[PDB]
Amino acid sequence: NKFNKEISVAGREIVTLPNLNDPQKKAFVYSLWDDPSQSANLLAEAKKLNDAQAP
Amino acid sequence: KEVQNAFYEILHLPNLNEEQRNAFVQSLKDDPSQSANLLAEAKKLNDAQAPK
Repeated sequence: NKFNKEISVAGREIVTLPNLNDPQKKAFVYSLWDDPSQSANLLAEAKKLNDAQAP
Repeated sequence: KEVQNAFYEILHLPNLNEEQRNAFVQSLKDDPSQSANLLAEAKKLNDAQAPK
């Protein structure tokens, strides 16, 4: 339950990061499902990528 | 990649609250064979909870 909640919360944040493109979001989310123990690292990577793609 | 795609689409649905989204993800994990039914249920709930 803990991991499913973690990936649900992290996944929701990832898909709502406004500067990511759809393939980037989908790739992070697929990685989340494949290895939920990486949720914090994937969220952090996604946020950094999002910030580098700011207008 | 059917289960992964359903997970992705569930996470994208804007009008689910956190408890509802978490519950769908848990159900997907518990029985991935039901991905299409769960996604359809989630979509229905999403549309019913559109801001009015």
